[PDB]
Amino acid sequence: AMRQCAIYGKGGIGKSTTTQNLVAALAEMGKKVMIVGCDPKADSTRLILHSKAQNTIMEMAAEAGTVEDLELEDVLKAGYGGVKCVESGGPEPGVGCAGRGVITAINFLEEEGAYEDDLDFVFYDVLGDVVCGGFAMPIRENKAQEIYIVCSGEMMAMYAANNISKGIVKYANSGSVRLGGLICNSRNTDREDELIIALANKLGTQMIHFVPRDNVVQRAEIRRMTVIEYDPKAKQADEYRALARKVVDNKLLVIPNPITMDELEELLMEFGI
Amino acid sequence: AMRQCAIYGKGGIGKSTTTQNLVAALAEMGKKVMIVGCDPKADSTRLILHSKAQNTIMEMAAEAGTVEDLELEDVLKAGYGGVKCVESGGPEPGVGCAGRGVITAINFLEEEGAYEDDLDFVFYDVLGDVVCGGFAMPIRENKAQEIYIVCSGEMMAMYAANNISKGIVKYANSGSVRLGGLICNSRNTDREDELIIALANKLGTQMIHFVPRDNVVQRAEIRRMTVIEYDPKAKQADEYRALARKVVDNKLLVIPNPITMDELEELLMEFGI
Ligand SMILES: Nc1ncnc2c1ncn2[C@@H]1O[C@H](COP(=O)(O)OP(=O)(O)O)[C@@H](O)[C@H]1O
Ligand SMILES: Nc1ncnc2c1ncn2[C@@H]1O[C@H](COP(=O)(O)OP(=O)(O)O)[C@@H](O)[C@H]1O
Ligand SMILES: [Mg+2]
Ligand SMILES: [Mg+2]
Repeated sequence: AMRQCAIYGKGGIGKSTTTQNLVAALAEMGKKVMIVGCDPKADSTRLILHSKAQNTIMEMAAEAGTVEDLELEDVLKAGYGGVKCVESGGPEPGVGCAGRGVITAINFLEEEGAYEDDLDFVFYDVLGDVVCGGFAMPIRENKAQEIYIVCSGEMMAMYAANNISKGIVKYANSGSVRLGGLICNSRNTDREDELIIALANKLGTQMIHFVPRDNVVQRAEIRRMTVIEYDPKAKQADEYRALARKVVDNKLLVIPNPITMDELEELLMEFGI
Repeated sequence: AMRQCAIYGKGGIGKSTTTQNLVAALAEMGKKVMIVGCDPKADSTRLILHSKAQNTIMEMAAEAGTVEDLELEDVLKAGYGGVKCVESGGPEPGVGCAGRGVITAINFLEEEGAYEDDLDFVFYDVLGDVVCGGFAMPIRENKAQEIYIVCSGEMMAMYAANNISKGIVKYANSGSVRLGGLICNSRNTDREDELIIALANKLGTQMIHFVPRDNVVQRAEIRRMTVIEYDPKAKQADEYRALARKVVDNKLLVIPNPITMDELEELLMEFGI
């Protein structure tokens, strides 16, 4: 068995930093993990690979001829803790549909046998500002059974969480895609933990972890590393280890209850944000 | 003559607050303005209308039958300073293409004669996290000659500015869409103004204004108002008046020079952000 898991959220909220650090903690635990980057920014694997980024399936298929000319062993790259890494890529701005590379990438990985019996987790790191095209494919096509949404007390971040939840509800008649939790990536504001707990309760899920704001993240990323690898003794490393443990142990996977904009504003007003 | 102008930027960066306050300052000056909301969040006109939001063209067309059953005089709504307001709307998450309502809305406004000779400015408030579908239409179809990008010292915000600039370059062989400036919406960090000035220079444009972070914005928006209307004596009101004056006077409209990710990282490292 392998758990297929997707991290969604608005741009800049912390998806890639949280995913790579969570996955490094899982690898440190002994888990076998693959990360699939599903964001056109295409830097979702750089901290595992010690790299600038990673060349994308779209780019390598263009140089090889067709995606069928690619070999899986040439595409997947392994970094810290044996974590396997791939990036979808996407068309240039103003060309096509920004999510089209996600569809190509996931289908290629499935056909070529990337989902080996020994994997324990797959994490898709998915752009969440719009829920359409290839960005909706992990939900629409039943690729990620467990959705975790990174958010913060920011109204735009909560709105994105609600919109992703609406997408999960829309496709709940087939497949098994469920909301697994909210991850609060702190903005260092008062009552932010209480706010995200309250939002999670309204949606029917949980806050699985509150990740503090900590400059050690910037120091590790300047060096192209997760905090887990950069400073295994850091307080923040223990935070990502706590998140990883709770993901491993989580059994709450729900069809969420999306809320109104009125309810979002009321949450913001209540907790004096 | 009327100047057609579009405000782009990543989600949550300040597009709608900046646009509505800029436009209120223009109206206070004596200009006739229309705002066209091109973001599925659909709250781009609420501060002009004193409202929760505004019902969208997509919603009103569905209740009327077809978009052709709608009358322009039923759709456009006027608020503070006579500013005219409309919202595109868009499909629900997981359905279709998130930008499809923008195409319907702009075509409807053009066919029904909304671009009256007496207008001085039209501002489109456009989602900028992806540059595709209806979100690319103002650029691809030559609807907004002057693009202003709201950004901040945040790396994701600068990346979005670069991606929008790539979209402008892609379509520069026809039409007349140009980059008019960057607007820095402050995160209250050191050297942020210098950073955005440097980014603008690399792209070939300018920082047209540095908007400070100021809690009066939240106090005005709780009351469904621009700062211009809520407290005309506020320091922040004068900031939006300065931005409006510089937009009126701006003559620099360029085909930008998009930069590499290496150059973005170097900018961030230089200014110690
Ligand atoms: N807990 C944290 N503490 C400090 N900085 C953080 C934290 N989480 C994210 N960041 C920083 O925030 C920025 C955006 O994070 P990233 O994971 O790239 O966002 P996304 O993938 O959602 O666009 C990065 O510079 C990252 O280093
Ligand atoms: N200069 C500012 N000072 C204080 N708060 C601001 C400022 N600009 C924007 N905000 C707040 O930031 C949040 C997001 O702004 P908004 O214009 O809705 O972003 P967007 O339209 O780009 O998604 C809102 O709560 C808004 O009140
Ligand atoms: Mg990312
Ligand atoms: Mg907005």
